[PDB]
Amino acid sequence: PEMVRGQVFDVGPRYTNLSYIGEGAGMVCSAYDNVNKVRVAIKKISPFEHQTYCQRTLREIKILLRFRHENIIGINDIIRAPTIEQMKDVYIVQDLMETDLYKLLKTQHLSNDHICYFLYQILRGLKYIHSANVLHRDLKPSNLLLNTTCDLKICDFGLARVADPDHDHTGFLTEYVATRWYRAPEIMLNSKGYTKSIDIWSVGCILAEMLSNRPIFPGKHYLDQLNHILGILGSPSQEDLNCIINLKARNYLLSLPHKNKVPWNRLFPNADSKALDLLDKMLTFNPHKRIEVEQALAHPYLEQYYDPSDEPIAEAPFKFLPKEKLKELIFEETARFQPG
Repeated sequence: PEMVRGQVFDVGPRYTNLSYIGEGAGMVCSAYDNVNKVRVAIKKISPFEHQTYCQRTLREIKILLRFRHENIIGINDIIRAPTIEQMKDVYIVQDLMETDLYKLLKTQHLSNDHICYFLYQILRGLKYIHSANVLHRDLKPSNLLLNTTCDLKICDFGLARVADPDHDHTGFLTEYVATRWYRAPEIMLNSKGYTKSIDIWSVGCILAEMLSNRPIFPGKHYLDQLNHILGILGSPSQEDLNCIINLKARNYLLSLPHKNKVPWNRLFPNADSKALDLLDKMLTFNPHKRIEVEQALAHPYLEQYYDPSDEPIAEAPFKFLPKEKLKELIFEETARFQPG
């Protein structure tokens, strides 16, 4: 059994020369693949004690194995014990990606051509995810992986769900799991984050962050996230308020001092005007009025890239429980990788 930091990282004999990386979810390391002759990334997952983490591990593995797209991280291999009883960890092998958009934005100015290109690839991947009736629900720069030629792949489907717009309504101040700064305004008001518009918001936030290297709405707590949003978009219109039937959420918005829109061209003076037109459409307060992924692809900003015949959709969309049974399902889901 190979060791890294005095812990089992048991992956051989296909994957040799381990270098440590981090502590993502369990721990992460790189390694040399001996069948394909490329180095790879390997995540150790240990979820069998908790039914919640079984559900998340199973959801991510099921989704990633269903999906096949250039702009979504694939699972190359899964390593685990030959029996349920001996299975204590799972190792997920993926393409080694030299960096991510979070890291890149910490030290690199992005040219307008890079921003355009990254945005295109994000939306191309998202078109596919949405076409499978899946919501990612945690899009943010650290979940966008990049290699040295700037190919981009969406990762981390741990919070992803099958779309469920008929059951999206909730009361005011409902607790939310996904990363605060990329949460759409409606999450804090009346939304469980079960519609596609939740992801387009996050993409809008990422576009803004790409332009300035700084998060656009860095809220310090749950309702501060909404005050950051309204300080730029301005107070919602009566029409957009009329769409919020929940009284607590409506009265909260009514209680706030009036705030006027900050023009995008003042926040981002060096930005391409077409980039700002698209940004405005993704960062729209009203989720029903917010641009759809396909409309965003078709926007003049992306005209150099847009090619719907080369923007594939999912062949097999996702149409629609104790940890003991989920361990069996994870074991089952990962069976295809066993020597055979």
